[PDB]
Amino acid sequence: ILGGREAEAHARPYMASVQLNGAHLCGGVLVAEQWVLSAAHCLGKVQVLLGAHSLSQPEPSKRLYDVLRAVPHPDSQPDTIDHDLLLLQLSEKATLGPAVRPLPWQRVDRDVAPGTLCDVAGWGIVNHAGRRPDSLQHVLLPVLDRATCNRAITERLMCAESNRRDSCKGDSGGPLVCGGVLEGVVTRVCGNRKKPGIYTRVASYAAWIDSVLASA
Ligand SMILES: NCc1cccc(Nc2n[nH]c3ncnc(Nc4cccc(O)c4)c23)c1
Repeated sequence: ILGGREAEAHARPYMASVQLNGAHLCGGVLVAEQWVLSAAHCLGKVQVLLGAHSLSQPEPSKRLYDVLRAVPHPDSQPDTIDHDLLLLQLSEKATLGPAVRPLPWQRVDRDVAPGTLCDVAGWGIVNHAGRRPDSLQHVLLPVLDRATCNRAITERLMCAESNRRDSCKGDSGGPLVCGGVLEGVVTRVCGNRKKPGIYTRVASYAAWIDSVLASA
């Protein structure tokens, strides 16, 4: 996250670090006891760290989970920006507590009103030099209407302003949360107002997400 602040420890209990060979790779969001939503482009040994604030310091809620299954969206492809969702099934149901709690997601397929303030969090890089934070960062960003944002922004995507405050490398797959509801997933440039952050609209994929979770 560029232009943000250290988050209050465990105030976003849905927040997940998707890890590759023991290191933070991507953000993710806990959406059921056994399921984490992230970005297909993120995907070697894949695990998910729940209940974390700091990557390095002991916390009673920190737990690392193995991934039984990785389910990219059928239409996802390495070339395109479209359909960039990934569902990760954990090795077991996560232990829920004050610091680990699924986030409900939007299933009514309608845009977030432009100008709405949404919260984006992650352990992605905090400056253009690639400095990686130890602790979770966040920032509030206003939604940008699709017309202004537009060529490439389809009805399955949405934009948020990137004027100094922005998501960046390592924040991919993390949640865009508007009024306590998951609305987007972070999917490029950072901190440049001319290139808004692009986010996948979870409501466009409601049927696919239900269908995968319903295979329990
Ligand atoms: N702001 C939208 C957004 C969302 C998610 C990820 C991203 N960026 C990136 N995703 N992957 C990346 N691999 C390498 N570099 C990247 N950006 C970068 C790195 C150093 C300096 C700088 O100004 C920008 C990114 C950007």
